[PDB]
Amino acid sequence: SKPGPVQVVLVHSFELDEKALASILLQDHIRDLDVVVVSVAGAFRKGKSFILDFMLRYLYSQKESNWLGDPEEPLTGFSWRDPETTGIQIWSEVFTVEKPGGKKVAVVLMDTQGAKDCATIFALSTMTSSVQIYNLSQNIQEDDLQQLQLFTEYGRLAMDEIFQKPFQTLMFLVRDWSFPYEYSYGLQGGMAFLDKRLQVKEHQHEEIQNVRNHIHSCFSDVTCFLLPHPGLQVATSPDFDGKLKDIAGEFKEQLQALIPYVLNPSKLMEKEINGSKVTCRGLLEYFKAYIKIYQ
Amino acid sequence: MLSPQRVAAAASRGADDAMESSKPGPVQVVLVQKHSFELDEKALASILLQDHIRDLDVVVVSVAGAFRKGKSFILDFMLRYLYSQKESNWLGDPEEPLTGFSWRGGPETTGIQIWSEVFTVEKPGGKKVAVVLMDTQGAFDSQSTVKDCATIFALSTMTSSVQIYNLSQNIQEDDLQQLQLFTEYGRLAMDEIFQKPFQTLMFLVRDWSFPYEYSYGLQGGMAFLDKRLQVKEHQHEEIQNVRNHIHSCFSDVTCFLLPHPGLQVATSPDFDGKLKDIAGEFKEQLQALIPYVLNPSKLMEKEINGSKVTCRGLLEYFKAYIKIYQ
Ligand SMILES: Nc1nc2c(ncn2[C@@H]2O[C@H](COP(=O)(O)OP(=O)(O)O)[C@@H](O)[C@H]2O)c(=O)[nH]1
Ligand SMILES: Nc1nc2c(ncn2[C@@H]2O[C@H](COP(=O)(O)OP(=O)(O)O)[C@@H](O)[C@H]2O)c(=O)[nH]1
Ligand SMILES: [Mg+2]
Ligand SMILES: [Mg+2]
Repeated sequence: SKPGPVQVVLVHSFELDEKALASILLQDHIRDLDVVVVSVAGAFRKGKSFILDFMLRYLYSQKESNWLGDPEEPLTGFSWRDPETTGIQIWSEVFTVEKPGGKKVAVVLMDTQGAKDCATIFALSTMTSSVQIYNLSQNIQEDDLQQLQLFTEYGRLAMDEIFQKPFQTLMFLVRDWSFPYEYSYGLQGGMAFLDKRLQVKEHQHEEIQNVRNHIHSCFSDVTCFLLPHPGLQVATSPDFDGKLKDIAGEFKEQLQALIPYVLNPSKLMEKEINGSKVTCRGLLEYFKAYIKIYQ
Repeated sequence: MLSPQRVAAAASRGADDAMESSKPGPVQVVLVQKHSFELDEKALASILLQDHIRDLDVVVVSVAGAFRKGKSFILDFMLRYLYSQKESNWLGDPEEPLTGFSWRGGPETTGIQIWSEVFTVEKPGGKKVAVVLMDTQGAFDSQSTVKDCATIFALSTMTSSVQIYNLSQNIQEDDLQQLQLFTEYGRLAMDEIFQKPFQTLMFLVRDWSFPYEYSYGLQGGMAFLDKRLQVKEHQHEEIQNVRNHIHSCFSDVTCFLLPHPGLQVATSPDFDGKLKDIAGEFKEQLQALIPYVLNPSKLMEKEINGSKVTCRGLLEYFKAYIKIYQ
């Protein structure tokens, strides 16, 4: 029937729903296209599906030729959201997007959720993503970094040899950033904040004293975006169904920076593994091969 | 020789700057830096030994927690209530800036601050007591800056009628582990013969975002507290017995779930917008919270070793307790 999220890895053990994954990734019109994988990952109830909903609105507006909407319009769209399932979900619709110059690529949206058996699934989405958007609340804590270090090392260990770096882009997405008078919302404030915050954390906690070097050894690019609070109506509703105008002004403004920064055709980076670009079919094969290693 | 009238005038401007420079504000009474703990006895005695309050039994309301969690904001509303009670809607009028004596106007300092003005309130039945407001602040982020935050947190717990443990959004394992530590460090100095070491503990949870799970306020906080504790015990063995530990140190444990105050408060370093610019539900819940702590029938005299303590006795405990941690 309608598009929606598909449970592809489910969590004490884990399983790949290969038939569910393959029915998405093996469709005739995207099967041999190079795939761009955008992955949002983090703990339960941190607003991952809300941000994925705006990614979809951008993708569907681009597909159907202001993507955010009129203020008076309810958010009225296919939405990503017990939701307390540990595992990986992928959007059932793969988007075909033409890059400048004419190359058409497939765009997959991925959601990784968990609270450690979750090391496997965070590793898997890291290994299979063009951009891993690590979704944190308010600040970057020692435990956020300890976990990040663990699942990136765990993913790197399932990849036998690495002539380059194992992963591509890491983005720290900091939600409900409350100190724009110290670091401005968005990318440049986020960059200045990340490096200072990592330096402070490394010096406070010997368990992550090399996390900066480790992260940089793992990822070819590391960025950070400071996102404003979305307003009390979004924050206190189990399932926000209000209108665009009921979302805080600055959140919407920063959405207009963040979302195209990730999804504009000229920002889409094809997934690479072993120094070669990966098709949708190849993605399916890698999910199968990695799942086998972790089992 | 200056004129008589000019002499009294110059003395008059002298007493004008005297009152202005000593206007009611926060007083740093216990300070840390570098480690080691210093107690400004002269400053503390000037507060607690004022003639009219020296021998009254004392009610000590303490707000405690990590930096930048809105402790001084909540203290400012407590002051508004107490100044209202003193000589007279205590919250203010909607179109007016939040005005009054403020706390953050008078800091990354680790230690304890006490409001310089002691309030005398008449309880139901006519007993007048002294009310002291205390602000306790420090980081427990790292391995360093954790021994010293335990000490000052123990100190304000030992000396308070109610310890308002001010936490953001939820009760986390690290909040419970530090609580366990500083109530342990404070327990030792108590003799524990006639009474539990401490009186009331209140988990004040700020920016509660789940009223459809547990309602804002006291009844929601109590339904939330016990079930939250059982979870954290099961997950981190270091606090596996924290609920029994809490109930052995305190004679009362409560929890209050407080709304978010609005984006204007949240993103301004020192909010000076209008009362109307504070979230409506926040103000509603404040009208429950602040009287629940400060209404005359709720003021609990400080008790140590089975006996009610006076302001002057409170000074002597601070001087004695501080030497123990040395
Ligand atoms: N404070 C805050 N709440 C949000 C944000 N985004 C979504 N929410 C709310 O937080 C709750 C959890 O959101 P959800 O998207 O389901 O989180 P997920 O479990 O990570 O997918 C819902 O009530 C959302 O309305 C945000 O940026 N900040
Ligand atoms: N999100 C949120 N912010 C608050 C709250 N109360 C105060 N603030 C803001 O948080 C920041 C720190 O508040 P402050 O009272 O100085 O924190 P303190 O260091 O614990 O005294 C200020 O910008 C306040 O305006 C609250 O309940 N929730
Ligand atoms: Mg989700
Ligand atoms: Mg303070």
